[PDB]
Amino acid sequence: LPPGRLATTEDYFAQQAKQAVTPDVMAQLAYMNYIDFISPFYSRGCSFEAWELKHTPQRVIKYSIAFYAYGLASVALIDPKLRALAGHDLDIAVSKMKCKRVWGDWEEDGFGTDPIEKENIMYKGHLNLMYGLYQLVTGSRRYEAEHAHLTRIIHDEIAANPFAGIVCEPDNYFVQCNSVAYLSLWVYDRLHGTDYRAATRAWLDFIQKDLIDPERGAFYLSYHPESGAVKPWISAYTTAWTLAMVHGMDPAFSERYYPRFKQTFVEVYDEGRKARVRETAGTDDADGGVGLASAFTLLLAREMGDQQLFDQLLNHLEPPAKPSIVSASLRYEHPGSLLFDELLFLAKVHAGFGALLRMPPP
Amino acid sequence: LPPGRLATTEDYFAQQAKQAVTPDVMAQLAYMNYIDFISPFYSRGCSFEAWELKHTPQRVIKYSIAFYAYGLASVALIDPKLRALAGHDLDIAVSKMKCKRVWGDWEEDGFGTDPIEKENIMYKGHLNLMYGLYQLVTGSRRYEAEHAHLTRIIHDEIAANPFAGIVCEPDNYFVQCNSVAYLSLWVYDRLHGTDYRAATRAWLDFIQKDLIDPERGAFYLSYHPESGAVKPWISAYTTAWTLAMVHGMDPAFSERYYPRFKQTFVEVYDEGRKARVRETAGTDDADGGVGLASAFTLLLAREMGDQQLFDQLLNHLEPPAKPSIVSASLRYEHPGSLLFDELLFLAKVHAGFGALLRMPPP
Amino acid sequence: ELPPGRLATTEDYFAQQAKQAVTPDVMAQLAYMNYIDFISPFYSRGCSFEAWELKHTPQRVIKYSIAFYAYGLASVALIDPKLRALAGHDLDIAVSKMKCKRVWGDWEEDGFGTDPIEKENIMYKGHLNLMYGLYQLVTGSRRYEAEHAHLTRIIHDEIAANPFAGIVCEPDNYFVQCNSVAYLSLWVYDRLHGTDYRAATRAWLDFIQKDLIDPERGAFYLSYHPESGAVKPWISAYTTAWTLAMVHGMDPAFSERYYPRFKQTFVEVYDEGRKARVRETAGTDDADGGVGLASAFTLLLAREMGDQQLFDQLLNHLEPPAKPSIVSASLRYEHPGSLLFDELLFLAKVHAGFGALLRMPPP
Amino acid sequence: LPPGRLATTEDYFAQQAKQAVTPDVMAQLAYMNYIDFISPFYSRGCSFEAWELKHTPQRVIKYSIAFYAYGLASVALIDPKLRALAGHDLDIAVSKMKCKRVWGDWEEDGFGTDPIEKENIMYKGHLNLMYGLYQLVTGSRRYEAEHAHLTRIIHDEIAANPFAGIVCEPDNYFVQCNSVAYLSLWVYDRLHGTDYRAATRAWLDFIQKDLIDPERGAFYLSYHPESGAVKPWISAYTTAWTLAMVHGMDPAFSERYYPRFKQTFVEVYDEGRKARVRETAGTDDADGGVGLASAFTLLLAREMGDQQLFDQLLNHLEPPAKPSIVSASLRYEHPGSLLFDELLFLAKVHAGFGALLRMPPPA
Amino acid sequence: LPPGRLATTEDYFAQQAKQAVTPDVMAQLAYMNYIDFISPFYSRGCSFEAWELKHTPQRVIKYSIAFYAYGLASVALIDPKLRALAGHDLDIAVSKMKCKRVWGDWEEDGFGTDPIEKENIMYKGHLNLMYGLYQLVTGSRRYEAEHAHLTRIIHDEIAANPFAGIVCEPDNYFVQCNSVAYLSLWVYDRLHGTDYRAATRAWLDFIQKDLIDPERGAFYLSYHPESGAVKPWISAYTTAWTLAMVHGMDPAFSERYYPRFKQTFVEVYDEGRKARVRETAGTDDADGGVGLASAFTLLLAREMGDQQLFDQLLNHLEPPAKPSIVSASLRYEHPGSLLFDELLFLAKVHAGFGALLRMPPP
Ligand SMILES: [Cl-]
Ligand SMILES: [Cl-]
Ligand SMILES: [Cl-]
Ligand SMILES: [Cl-]
Ligand SMILES: [Cl-]
Ligand SMILES: [Cl-]
Ligand SMILES: [K+]
Ligand SMILES: [K+]
Ligand SMILES: [K+]
Ligand SMILES: [K+]
Repeated sequence: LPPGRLATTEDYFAQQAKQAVTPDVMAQLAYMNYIDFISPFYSRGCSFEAWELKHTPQRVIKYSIAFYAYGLASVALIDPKLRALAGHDLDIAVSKMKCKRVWGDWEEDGFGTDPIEKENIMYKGHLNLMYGLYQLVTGSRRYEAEHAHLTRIIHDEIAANPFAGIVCEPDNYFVQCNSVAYLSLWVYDRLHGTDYRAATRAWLDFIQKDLIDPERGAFYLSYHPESGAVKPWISAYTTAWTLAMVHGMDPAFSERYYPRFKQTFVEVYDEGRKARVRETAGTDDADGGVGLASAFTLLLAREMGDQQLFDQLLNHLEPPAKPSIVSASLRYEHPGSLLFDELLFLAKVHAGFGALLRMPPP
Repeated sequence: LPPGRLATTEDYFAQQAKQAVTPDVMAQLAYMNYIDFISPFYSRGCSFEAWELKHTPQRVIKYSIAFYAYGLASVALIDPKLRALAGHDLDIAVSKMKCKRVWGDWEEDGFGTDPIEKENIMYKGHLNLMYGLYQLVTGSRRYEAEHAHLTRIIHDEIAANPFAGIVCEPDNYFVQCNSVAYLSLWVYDRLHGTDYRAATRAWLDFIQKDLIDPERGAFYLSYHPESGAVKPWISAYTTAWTLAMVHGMDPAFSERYYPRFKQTFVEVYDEGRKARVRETAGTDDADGGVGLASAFTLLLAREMGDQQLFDQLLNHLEPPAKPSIVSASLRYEHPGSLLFDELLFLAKVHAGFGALLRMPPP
Repeated sequence: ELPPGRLATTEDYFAQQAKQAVTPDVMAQLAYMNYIDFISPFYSRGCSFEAWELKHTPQRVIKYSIAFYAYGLASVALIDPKLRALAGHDLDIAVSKMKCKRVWGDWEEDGFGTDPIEKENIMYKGHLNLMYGLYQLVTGSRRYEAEHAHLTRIIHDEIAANPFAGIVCEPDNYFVQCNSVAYLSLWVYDRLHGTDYRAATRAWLDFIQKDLIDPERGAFYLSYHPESGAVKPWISAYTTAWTLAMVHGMDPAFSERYYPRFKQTFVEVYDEGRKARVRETAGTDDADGGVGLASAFTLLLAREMGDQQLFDQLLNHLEPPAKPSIVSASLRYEHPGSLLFDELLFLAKVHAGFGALLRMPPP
Repeated sequence: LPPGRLATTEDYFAQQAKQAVTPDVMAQLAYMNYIDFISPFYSRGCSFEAWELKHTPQRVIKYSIAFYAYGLASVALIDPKLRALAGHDLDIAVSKMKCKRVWGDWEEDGFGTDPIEKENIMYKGHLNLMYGLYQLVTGSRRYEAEHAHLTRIIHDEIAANPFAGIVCEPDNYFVQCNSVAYLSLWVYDRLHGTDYRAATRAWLDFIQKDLIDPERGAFYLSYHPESGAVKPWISAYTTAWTLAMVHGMDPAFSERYYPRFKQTFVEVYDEGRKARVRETAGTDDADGGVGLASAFTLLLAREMGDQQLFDQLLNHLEPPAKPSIVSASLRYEHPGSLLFDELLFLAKVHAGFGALLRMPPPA
Repeated sequence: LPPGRLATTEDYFAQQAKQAVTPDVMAQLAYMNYIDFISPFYSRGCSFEAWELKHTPQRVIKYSIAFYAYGLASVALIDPKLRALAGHDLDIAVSKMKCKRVWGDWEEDGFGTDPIEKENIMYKGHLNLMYGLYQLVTGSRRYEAEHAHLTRIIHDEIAANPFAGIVCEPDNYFVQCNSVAYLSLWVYDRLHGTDYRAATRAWLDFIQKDLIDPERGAFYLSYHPESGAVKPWISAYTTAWTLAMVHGMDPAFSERYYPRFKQTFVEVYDEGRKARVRETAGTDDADGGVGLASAFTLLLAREMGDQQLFDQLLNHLEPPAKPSIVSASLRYEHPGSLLFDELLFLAKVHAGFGALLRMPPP
């Protein structure tokens, strides 16, 4: 047990086998659920005090809710005794996800008054996946009508575009946001025996043709269909996220690029005990850009079963954040980045997006 | 004596026998009533400067008023010469309780424009108990029509639910919020010879199934009837509050669990002189969560006639709060928690909820 | 002899009316009130309150601040005939500002209604009514005559229709000091018009001497609450000082009776007789608790009762720590000790007695 | 050349004879005109960044613009090569003067939504005078209709009032504000051959009646028609401003009171090297009240051709304000008062209000 | 390589031959493009977080956007592999340029609700050049309709005025703002084969006879048609900007005045290694007024092929601003003026306004 760590990497990877979350993961669930009014998963309502206290920028809240929801789905898998709870939290996640505080930047930016009609795939992709994960966990048909509507919007929009996928802001295409949307199609198919996921092959072909540097195993920052532009910089956090979720749809894809990605962005240090991730090429700096390179790589390492890298990244990320457990509840005194406890939570419990996809009934 | 205590425990428990409140209680009543414009009970108006000066969060104001009200009800029982004053203050309590500042979080959260028509038992439970306590204290029929209306709302909603009781926010069930509502049914019955309280039996049975840990004498945090989830943490403040209220309706219920509760949560320290209460299991930390576990156990100790625990808790709670009496009015320089002077006032004077329920007329 | 931080002697203040001249520091207070464009409190009839913002007056207190200036001004007019025109001008501005929504708006914000004079709210409309009258008394102007008569009718009818003697402030809140202002306003109206609205005063003085006063301690209780019959069980010095002072203008024997009991209950002489402090309530040693105005209003009461020794003692307590200075012939205080500080010190230095204001010569 | 001074007094008084402004006056025109967006005369639009930067209070902006305008009118008279610039700036001045940022205090105070209809001579007096000076300087008829409209309003209001002149705020009469309005009438007559200025004799008679203290040669602060009150304090800045403008209409008037004014208010110090001005009587403090006594006396000294007092006042005002010229543009590090660079500019170029009236016609 | 410099002047002037931008220019494009939400060219929405982080005053945003855009047009000409990206960024520039946050000052100042209808050539001149440069780079007709509408407005307004050109604020005439407008006509003619540029000769004759001091090679500050007033100060930033753009339309004109301009305003110092520019005559102070003399003279030196002055100016401007490259992205610790990174960016890549006019079709 490394100094400033709460549990061993072995303990995290063993949770499914044990059918029990680690104590610190339980304490994170306590943070998420325990205290009236200010815990993030206290209420269905449009109250965002937990995110206010964390100083989460408005635009980041949707992702915060999304990654919490994904971690919750894995908890449901790990411990049957917490599955009812995880499902309750997922219900709340979907409710909050639909509040105007969360999706409102779309309207404020001038893009329209409806966040799902088109193009907000950074938002509606996550929402569609959450609809799905909720139903897999709980078997409830509470959101089935909305799930169907949103899934058709997504499929149709994919089908109509000359490129494979959907944009975020108009004329902005992000490979990582698309992989949420496609993953959500796989989940809808599992629930209903449909074949929306058929679109995935063209998408995987497309992103491999111009959006990736195959040699370095890294995706370019973004693509912009009307100009044809592919932004010249490769992005680690973008690649880590995308490979993690693609791994749940096409494992050979991610297994192909994963060791090249590591070669390109990952800096092991401190005699092998720790690792840092560079955000782009031509630099020595770790976690530039949005600062999420190391955290998303922590999730990718978990998805790929790479326990050594996971242990290395966590040894870098968690200790300076200064974790403590007070009254059986987890706090970080110095969160190192945006989405910090969210991504650390997700990575600690992540069962694989492939496993989430094929979740047992009840 | 101890140091920073204002009166002995024997003195607080003797108030009803002596038909006189202690001087620190009178000094608390002065804080509540004395200074123009800024004392809590200055006018029926929708002005909350007293609460602004205390930095009371908006969501907590409804509870502050309610617990002031319950304490004033006992004051009425203790000293006949103060019963008119207590009744006046209860009249102001009810009026302020109905101000949008107090219940407006229900509408801001997106739950509805009307705070009593469905759910929201956290608010309308207290309001209905207050309607009844005002009438018991004063004999006045000023709110009788509103009282009948809300009592029937609560009665109908109980009858209509598959689970025993009523939710607060949609799909959030709390045992302590329900105990207020049921107790309000008993008060209505006492005033009108009705039998709304018959529903209590089913409620007491229900909360003793999945909502309690019978051996530890501790309730779980909450229940969520849509998903069936019971949140896996036991909660001291929740249990102390619930047992205190239930003791006025089914004393054997509370008498049965009270010693186990103490075993579970209460830490005696300083060679028997003091006591502090853990909020949940699996920690050594006292007063986590909302931080009210000791303050509510103080009220419970009073309700159960446990003078030893009362004394121990007050020695923990009151001295670090640095009480002073300036111009015959009580102030605490460092309130240790939310609802601090409200809960200490209430505990000091509390005659027992059964006694309040059987209050003789004016 | 002039105490160490004082601006003028007590003898000088009590002599002003005799010499027909305000003291220099009273004149400098009037400069503060009138001199500097835009920010002086009596600069214009407009609904600007920058003077009060610069003083950090809380909103609910502005009406009282305006009212107590007005009462001081009425005495300046009685003291110095050359300043009577000025005094009347400031009273004109006081009435105008009194009617601005910034001043009475708390009534609507507390949910009590959109019209501040229609019913109740005697804490506001009592003062307004007295000010209407003092204005016409001082100036002879009939500018506010129509609304003066209208409000006097409101107050008269409200008193007639209430089971208890008087009128509430907030609904179900009855305050003896606020009522004293309203009744006095009826005396002023009668002085102006020869009428007999003041006839209700007898029943009121009988009422408040029942459950509202502790006759032995010469002190009023905090408040009365008619729907429950409650009388708050604390006696209040500022309440009593203010009430006795204004009642002395209508029934001087009432205040003669309770004044020495009041002093025994509340007043603490200290510093070898040189100073005095006023305790706000019973059962405490602490001075000026509660609203913090006990000493300030007793200062007014001492003036009204001609008690120069007590006046001198309180002013020695109140004025020096506040550090008065005169800059460019205008008075400032560096550390005002309480709300309404320069208002009440001004009023007490010029106060001619409410009875004498009633007998003010015509023009 | 004293330290902290930019040019000699001789240099300022010689500008007109030499047909050129001094270099510091040019540097001041640069501050006024040079920098995109933030210079005060950059744009005709309703932008007030320059005044925000100087922390000009909203109520004072109208006087700032106006005093700039009066100085620009003298620049036109001093230097024919700057007359086009001067006129362009005066165009902008009139245009900004009409923005709601500038006159809106009239509506906020609750005095009405139209700032020229009645009263408010503090605002529309300067506006009318500016309309006039703009047209004297440029010959442009851009504002003729508005100018004629306002001039009739002002004329009809004077004709209708019992007192000679027009109030500012309701029931507030100020002589200095009236002096601008009357001067604006002289300018209108000079442009149009009319005789609106005929009302000046009645006005000069009236202000000499109860508004002035003959011995001290000083006006009282203000007059209030309703109560008849005349505020009992004399004001230096009020007198300086008024005597300067009246000197343009009736020089014997200002000549009669000027030496009296100086004995009352002006303190020469530093062995005759400096002077400063007291704001009211019975104080030794200089520049109390609004703090403009010295700055306006500087203008008065110029108007009266009193080079010695001008030099003394400027030695008092300019050095501690730390003038520097950076990139050919004037800045003061520590302006000692409101309207500081406006009033120093105006005093440094002022050709006399009488000379402004007799301006040679436009091409 | 001088101390504090990122690249040699040789390197900047060689970019077009190498068909590659220097690494620091690429790091500037990263600042403009890389980080989600906060980079200035992230999306075409009406969000200006980038400029809020820079504390760009509102009135200055439009020139920021315009000078970025001109910079991007030269990137497109320099590096074919970056032309698609340059096109995408220009699309975003035009989009944000039309946002009310950018032109709104026109309405707030009381000048009207329509920012292009009449006057305001300071805004719509830049907009019109940007329309054309966008279409030159991309070939897209996305804005062609509004380009034609605005070009006609400018054309009709020039034809209707007694003086040659168009005012900014009513009655305010600026030679630099007019120069942008005339250049925009040349760009429109290149795209459509029209002859709008014919009005240029009358403009050049007029500004040369009336608004320039031929001896000093310097334009006066501004002209005011109604009063006939010409502000009596000459302005370096005004002149540097105007000669730079005129050089794209009439190279002989600017060549005539350029050596005189430098004589008047440019101070060489530090043994010929640095230079700084006085904003006006009769002073020794450099960069007074708007503080842009040196930065615009840097652009002008680039336009005129003057590598010596370019190097001297850049040695003055860049080192005290303390450039650094973090995570392959350029940041200045201490920008010495408004529009700082925009104008250094533009000067470093600027291929000449004449070269832009002759841009190959893609
Ligand atoms: Cl946390
Ligand atoms: Cl105690
Ligand atoms: Cl308290
Ligand atoms: Cl004061
Ligand atoms: Cl300045
Ligand atoms: Cl930068
Ligand atoms: K609760
Ligand atoms: K009161
Ligand atoms: K004035
Ligand atoms: K410009």
